[PDB]
Amino acid sequence: PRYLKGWLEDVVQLSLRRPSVRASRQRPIISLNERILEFNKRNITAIIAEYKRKDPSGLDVERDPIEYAKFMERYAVGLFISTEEKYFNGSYETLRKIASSVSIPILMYDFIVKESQIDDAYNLGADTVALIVKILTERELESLLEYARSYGMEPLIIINDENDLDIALRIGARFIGIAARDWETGEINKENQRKLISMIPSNVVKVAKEGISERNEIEELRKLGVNAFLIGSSLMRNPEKIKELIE
Ligand SMILES: *C[C@H](O)[C@@H](O)c1ccc2cc(OC)ccc2c1
Repeated sequence: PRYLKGWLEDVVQLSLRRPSVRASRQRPIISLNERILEFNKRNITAIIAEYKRKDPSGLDVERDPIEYAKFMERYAVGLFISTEEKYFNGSYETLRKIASSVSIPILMYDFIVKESQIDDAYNLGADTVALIVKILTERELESLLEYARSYGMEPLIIINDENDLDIALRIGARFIGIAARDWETGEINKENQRKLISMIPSNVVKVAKEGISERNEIEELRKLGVNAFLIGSSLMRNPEKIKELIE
């Protein structure tokens, strides 16, 4: 990984020590980026819901994961599941359980710095993974992209700033998430998010990551070329809000 500081340095260390999974998945990959493009063709709003119990903002929420996943299977284009333990209160066990219970694409959200974490995602039943430009070098990103693709997964490349964008465009990413929150402070900057979105070619599948609470924001972003919308913890509190967001 890169030279990091603070909580990012910490999670990367936790990721390096985490045991591998030695298990076999029980359904083939279902492509999230392709399902988004299908939704776009059909003029259906494509929302990725998050199952996320904690994050560094101080979020703390509990609920039945299967109840949530089964509800979201009826409305969301896919599910993001946080598996990082210390800051997100996630677990591989929860990923494994949810993946076995629903038939929509599942993105595993963690801090991937080693190939075995991609094996883990695959073996636990995830359909794809996020890769975070801020924790990886250019060379690592290219390596991990290629490795994920060898399993049939197209990772979501997450960017926060223009430096990350420049790298994302060099590495041959096909599916990019543009984050609203600054990694270090948590501050939301929508002017920055929109500028980065405007700089990505239209053939990349673009996901606006967080900063969204209203259908009108989705409509504005869709007009600017965003393909799908990754909503934050507001759905962990009020799942039925998703119905209002999809029209
Ligand atoms: C996708 C990512 O985990 C995002 O949900 C997120 C939530 C909260 C948060 C807080 C920060 O500082 C307080 C920094 C980043 C951050 C990201």
